[PDB]
Amino acid sequence: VARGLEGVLFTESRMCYIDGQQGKLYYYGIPIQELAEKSSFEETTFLLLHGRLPRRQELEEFSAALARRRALPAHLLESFKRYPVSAHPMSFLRTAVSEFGMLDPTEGDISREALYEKGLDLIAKFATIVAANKRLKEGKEPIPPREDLSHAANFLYMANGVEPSPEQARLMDAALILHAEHGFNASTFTAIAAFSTETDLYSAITAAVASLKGPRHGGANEAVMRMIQEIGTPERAREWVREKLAKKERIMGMGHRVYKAFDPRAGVLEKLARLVAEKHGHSKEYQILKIVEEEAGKVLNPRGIYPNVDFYSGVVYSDLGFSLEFFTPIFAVARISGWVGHILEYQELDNRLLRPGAKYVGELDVPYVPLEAR
Amino acid sequence: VARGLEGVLFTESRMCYIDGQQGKLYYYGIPIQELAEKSSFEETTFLLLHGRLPRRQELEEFSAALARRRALPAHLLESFKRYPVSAHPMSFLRTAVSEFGMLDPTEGDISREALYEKGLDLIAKFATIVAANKRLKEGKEPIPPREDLSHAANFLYMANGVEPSPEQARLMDAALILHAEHGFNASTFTAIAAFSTETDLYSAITAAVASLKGPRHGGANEAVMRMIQEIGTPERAREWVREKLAKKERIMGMGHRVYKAFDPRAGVLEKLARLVAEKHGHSKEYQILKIVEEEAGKVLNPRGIYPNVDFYSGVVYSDLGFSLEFFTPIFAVARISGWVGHILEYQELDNRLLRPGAKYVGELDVPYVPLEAR
Repeated sequence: VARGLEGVLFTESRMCYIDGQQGKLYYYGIPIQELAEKSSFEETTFLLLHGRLPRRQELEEFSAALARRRALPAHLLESFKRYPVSAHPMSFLRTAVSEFGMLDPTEGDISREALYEKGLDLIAKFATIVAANKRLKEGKEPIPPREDLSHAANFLYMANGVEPSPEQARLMDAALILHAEHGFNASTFTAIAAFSTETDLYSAITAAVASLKGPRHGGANEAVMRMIQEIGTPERAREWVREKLAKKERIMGMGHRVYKAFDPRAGVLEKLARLVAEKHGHSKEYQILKIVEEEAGKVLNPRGIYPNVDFYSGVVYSDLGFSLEFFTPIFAVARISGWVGHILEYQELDNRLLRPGAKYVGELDVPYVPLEAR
Repeated sequence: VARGLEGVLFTESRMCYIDGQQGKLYYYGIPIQELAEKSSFEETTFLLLHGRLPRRQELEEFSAALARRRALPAHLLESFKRYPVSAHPMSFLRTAVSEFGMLDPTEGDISREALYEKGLDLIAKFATIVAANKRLKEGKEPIPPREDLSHAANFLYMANGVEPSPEQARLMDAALILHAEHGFNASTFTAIAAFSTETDLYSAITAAVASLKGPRHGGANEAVMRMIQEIGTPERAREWVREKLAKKERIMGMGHRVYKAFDPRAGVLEKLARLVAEKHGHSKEYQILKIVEEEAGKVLNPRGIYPNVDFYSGVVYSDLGFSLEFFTPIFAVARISGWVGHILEYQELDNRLLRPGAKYVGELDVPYVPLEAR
């Protein structure tokens, strides 16, 4: 019995190479650090769906294609008015994707080309859905997308009601690129497991959202923000760290389960976060984070325990206007590209129905006892 | 690489024993034939959730508990008014479960007891959701549940607007018992894969519905009904069969991928279907089916190729008032009990995050080529 399917390889892939021991992460062979620094969510999405970087003309048309698809149908925006505002944002997203599928006249078409086109629609619309949820949570109206803005800049615009600075847009753009893909994690696997019966794309993506909503996957930066809230103020941060280390207690965001050395995604984000802080000001959360980074680093750096991407992303989203409950939704806004890419790849290279089993340890030949005899 | 996870055992279970070669199917050790003939959907559901048959008092209270939970909240019934009536019934169900979760004040509670209680709520409500969809497809209003009727009888009542005869109720009751559980098939596995991140029950069940919607799982009787429609009339059935056999072409519903001999679920259903036909009349579909059964049987029976449960269930549902597009939804109305039982069991016996992987066959050290150089 292969508990948790640990060590089990069930298919082949060309999408994501992960070497946790050496700190390497590639998207179709290209290092994530290069993409986060030089690419855009649109270009990286093209890479994840096509397997190669786009030529200039291809990128322009691709970005425009996504931009035109950002707006949600009026039918869905109307439904959002009654979606419980008190509900978990991931449940809002889960329902939105499912209901949206009902509006597709050819919802069940799963030809490669149909999956690709419906996929572009979902990639463009995810940011709009999440931003709408945020606006409604604030008692405000969702904001129509601005096609002149990039996917990342428009996401911030629709979420906050104001166009972000170039620095803020670049920070969010990098964050999305950094979380767009990560191999066969739980949500990507669930998407494939669902798609293996040849169900429609909305069904597979709804299953992915359902998986991602779980605390065991896609919620790492929540623990870091909870730590920051526990610290409360910058003035107590340094002392808090000392006490934690003295008690041999773990510091959230330090070290990683997969990346034994450096998390290849952390560096670019830390730098861009600094640039935003220097232009827009250092938030209370940012100040606390930097003190923890420095004080904890004095002891952890020599031990090879470095801050990972989750150590920075939560503060980044907070600084960009988002609350903790929207962290996983933002993760989904990025990961939808990886999910679509994985569905296209699985269909192309494997496409088999998944048929795992379980070792039977139950009983046999148990009698159907008459009701009165029990 | 274990393609399709074929032959891979990832956990242990006591719920369902399947011996396809010998035609055996047990629910917690009890033969399915016994349950289909002597049990009720309520009692079999108790068995699937508790691991044992209920005592008289337990069964009475359990059945009453489910009955009280059949009614859907007004908020959801209101939302149903705008759900696209043209949409796939499984997409309607997928969305209903997801939206319903948003109404649960403690949606994310996954303690064993919470999963059980929320599970009872979904088991009771699934029939109501599907019946509502059917009514709306007919331009009619959903019908409030009648707590005095059994789960199966009430399902027919809410779907057709009239209380079924004892024969019809017993037929549907048996059909539900027969499809309530079947080990680690695709939808049950997807439910577990999603739940492995400790996401909420609605998320896991929505993922299960997404999986079940696919044509590769839970749609076997559709092919049989399509065959019947192709035949058109009873007068052409016998000749149609001869031509098919002469061309060495397969007869839908004959033989089974798993059950090499008898499908242990077929016998009880065939008998109850006959009793309904004898009291309410033989439909065109039933007449065609019986002619196919007899004519094809002359050649297939000696070869050990017998009609399976899917050969009868489609006609059964049609005779009970349902269209082909509602066959899988009915399957879900029954399977929800197995899904909930599986989530409870997985949590109790394993509860591990699933972490399968893929063999990397992609490229490494691919350069991030400047835009103009592509």
